[PDB]
Amino acid sequence: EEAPWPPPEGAFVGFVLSRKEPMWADLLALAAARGGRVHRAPEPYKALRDLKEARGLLAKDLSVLALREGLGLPPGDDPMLLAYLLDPSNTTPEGVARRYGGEWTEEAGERAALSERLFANLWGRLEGEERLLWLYREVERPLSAVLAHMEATGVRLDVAYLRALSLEVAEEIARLEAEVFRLAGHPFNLNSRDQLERVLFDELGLPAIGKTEKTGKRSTSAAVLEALREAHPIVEKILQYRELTKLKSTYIDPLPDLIHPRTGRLHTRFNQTATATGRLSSSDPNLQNIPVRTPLGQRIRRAFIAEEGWLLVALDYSQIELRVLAHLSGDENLIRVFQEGRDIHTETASWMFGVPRELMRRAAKTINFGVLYGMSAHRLSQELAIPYEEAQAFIERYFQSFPKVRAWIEKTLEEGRRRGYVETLFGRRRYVPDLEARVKSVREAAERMAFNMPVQGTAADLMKLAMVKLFPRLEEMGARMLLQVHDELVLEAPKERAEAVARLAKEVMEGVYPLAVPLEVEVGIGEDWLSAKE
DNA sequence: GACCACGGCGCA
DNA sequence: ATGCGCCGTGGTC
Ligand SMILES: Nc1ncnc2c1ncn2[C@H]1CC[C@@H](COP(=O)(O)OP(=O)(O)OP(=O)(O)O)O1
Ligand SMILES: [Mg+2]
Ligand code: NA
Ligand code: NA
Ligand code: NA
Ligand code: NA
Repeated sequence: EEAPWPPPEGAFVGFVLSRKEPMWADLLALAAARGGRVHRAPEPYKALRDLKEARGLLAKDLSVLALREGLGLPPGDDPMLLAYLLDPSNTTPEGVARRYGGEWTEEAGERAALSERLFANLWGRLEGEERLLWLYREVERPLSAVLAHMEATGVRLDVAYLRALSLEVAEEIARLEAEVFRLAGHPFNLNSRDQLERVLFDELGLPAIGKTEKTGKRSTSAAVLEALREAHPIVEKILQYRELTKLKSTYIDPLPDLIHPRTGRLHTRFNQTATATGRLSSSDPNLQNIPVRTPLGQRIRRAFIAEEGWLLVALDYSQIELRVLAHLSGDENLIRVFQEGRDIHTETASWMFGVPRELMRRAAKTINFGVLYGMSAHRLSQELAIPYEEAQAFIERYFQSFPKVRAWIEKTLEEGRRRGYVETLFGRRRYVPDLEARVKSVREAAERMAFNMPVQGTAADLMKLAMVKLFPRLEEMGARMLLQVHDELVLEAPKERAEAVARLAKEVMEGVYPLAVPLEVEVGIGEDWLSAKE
């Protein structure tokens, strides 16, 4: 079925890259398949100009590359998106191909023919599934195009700043290390958890708290060291060393080396079919886990800056998962809190009775989260420095204040056992087979994954939809969408329009989809990521 | 050179 | 006793 290039319109494209990252890859081959007929392009780059849309497996990748080359080529249909909506465990072409009667190879033609077959088989599986079809048409397909532009745009990084920070951090690392060696009486590789384990529990007299999952080594995790804070002066220094070496090795050092030559900016990949809940993920580099919670983290956030003459706009959905929970469960007390414009964490702790709003909120905050994950009392203790007794109680009072949440959890599990899957507000599905496992530990783990999904997944849907609606508006205002961090959006705007952009973006996000409770958005504007988050 | 399992930890 | 992706160590091929 070999015909000369070019191919008819609407043909499924197949491409081969020298590496997985579209912004860094050489385009090795380009082929298209239509009516079982395969066309292979003599010169991939030149041939790119003939396409008016990228339709096929991993379409966003080819689109990102086209944008890199100055071509306005939009991603279209992608069988990966259909498969992922059918079952979120469909995360790769290799896995998908197998499951649905194909073979993911390394040739552009075969890949183009794989795309065709796969789209047929998957689309047919989606007839009658009108809610998934809605997700595909109204969210995932348009979203892929938005993500393609975010990836091609990238974000500006202050390299000189990071270079200087690295040298300072290094100095502090050496001092902590030297001190650790002093307390240990001898040098050793502090980055080796095995060597550290012997030092702490064999050479020093320190008690071993917990063991590691796979190999049963005496754990040296932060949880363990924290609980060992005042059993010996050395552990305190090890925690500081760990924080500093984590951020230096993971962010401070690698990021400056990843700046693209043409753009002078940092380009991440927004993976659209990689999670079980419907969230995006970010990789190569991951810009969804840039530090922020510690002073040194905040200093790292400062490295992310606006282009000169522009500003960063950062928008954050307040407590979106709790709000989704209020809607899903219908809990009146919970809904009331939000509709009255109250702050749940300050309200939730108010039910340490006798205080409308005086007491630490980070406890009520720790609790609310613990509810989302199925956290047990024993965990609240370590995560609150509170005796096991006062933890188990804190949890019971919660389900008294918010009864319908428990009812919703129970109902979600029961339905999940029935149908074999649970679903988001919009109908996104996750299959959770182990709900009927006969080992309690396995069964209950499955239950936590099961009831968390509708909460995490609805919040993901709301944000995705918000991005879809917001993107066209930004273009008209001459603004850029840069990053998404699950419940946050980071935009780039010309200094003069930043304020106007902030108003608009905020409103679009808050109105994305009216629920039983309002969606509130914190918005900030600044020269860098740190100052943009108020 | 590439890849692996593990423990560990950054963010939502 | 939620969801990700990346790091160094210790290791194979
Ligand atoms: N330590 C932690 N453990 C688990 N999940 C966490 C977490 N920190 C954040 N998350 C996830 C779970 C939900 C989300 C919470 O985001 P915020 O941290 O900003 O807390 P918010 O609800 O906004 O309270 P406010 O900011 O008003 O004090 O991030
Ligand atoms: Mg917040
Ligand atoms: Na499955
Ligand atoms: Na990509
Ligand atoms: Na997955
Ligand atoms: Na990688």
